[PDB]
Amino acid sequence: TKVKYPDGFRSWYHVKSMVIQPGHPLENPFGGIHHVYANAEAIQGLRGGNYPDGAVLVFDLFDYQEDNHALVEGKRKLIGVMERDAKRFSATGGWGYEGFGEGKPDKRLVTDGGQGCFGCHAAQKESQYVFSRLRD
Amino acid sequence: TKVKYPDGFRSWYHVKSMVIQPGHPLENPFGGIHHVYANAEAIQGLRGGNYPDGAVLVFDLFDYQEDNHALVEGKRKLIGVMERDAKRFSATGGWGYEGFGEGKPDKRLVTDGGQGCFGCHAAQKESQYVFSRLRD
Ligand code: HEC
Ligand code: HEC
Ligand SMILES: [Zn+2]
Ligand SMILES: [Zn+2]
Repeated sequence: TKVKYPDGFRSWYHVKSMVIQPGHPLENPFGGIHHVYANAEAIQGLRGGNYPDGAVLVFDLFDYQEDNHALVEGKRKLIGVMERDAKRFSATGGWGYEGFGEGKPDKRLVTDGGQGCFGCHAAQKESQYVFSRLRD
Repeated sequence: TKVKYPDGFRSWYHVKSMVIQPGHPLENPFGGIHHVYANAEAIQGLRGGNYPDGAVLVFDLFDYQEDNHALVEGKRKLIGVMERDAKRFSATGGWGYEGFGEGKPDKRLVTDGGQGCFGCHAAQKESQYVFSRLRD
């Protein structure tokens, strides 16, 4: 019961983006420009429906470079993945959590069954462990 | 001929993003966090093919707020649109250029037939006048 690498995630629905800069509490390890993506099943859940099993959310994290009052996307640091399965991932609230170093399928990062990821996302119990909100 | 409003662009392919902060040359009016989206026809040109008629690129521009060293997306300021049609938009190199204030269909920003946008995009004549490049 590993989380699947979310192949083709780059062509999913772009939910939102955020920049975390030096100084911010999450600078380590979430510093950079991040983009959130969702497959069709996650949109149902994001829209106010419930999350079908098979819903995947992706946090895509880039380093950035300062270029004359512009922040420009550099190298991918990692992707974080949440994969909905109420039964398979019941231990961390129905979502499996995984990280892939630099987005690579072979650089699995999570060593504790997702407990560490889950400890922070649990703050969002009432929105089903998802921080991002859909926007227009 | 008017550039058509690109309905549904938000569910298109996310090409890339960039932040333009106060002091950048493009600050006025392109300051903020922007995301580039491309329809299926535009992806063909991005991938090295010719841009077919009906290709559409969108520049989606948000204001942002700086909050404890995070940049957080606020309100949409505008979208910029490029619509491909070699015949109808030959005057501006085969792309029609339009701005929609706040992303609303009824707030057209361009008043000079697109020559102002074309004047700068012509620098990238070699790339069919598109600055953005597909990244992974
Ligand atoms: C707090 C200390 C966190 C830890 C540890 C982890 N995550 Fe997280 N995550 C956090 C915030 C504040 C957000 C919202 C970001 C935004 O732009 O709003 C997120 C987001 C995600 C997402 C996108 C879906 C969502 O919940 O908004 C995914 C797919 C995600 N996170 C996965 C993830 C994994 C796999 C983690 C451990 C390796 C992990 N997160 C840790 C806060 C925190
Ligand atoms: C230089 C002074 C510019 C003027 C005037 C206009 N644009 Fe532009 N545009 C510019 C750059 C450097 C970029 C790339 C930004 C990035 O993230 O790399 C853009 C981008 C676009 C896009 C996205 C597709 C692409 O070419 O990368 C669109 C749809 C776009 N611009 C439209 C547009 C319109 C409608 C303009 C006049 C209202 C316009 N642009 C002006 C540089 C400049
Ligand atoms: Zn900083
Ligand atoms: Zn300066």
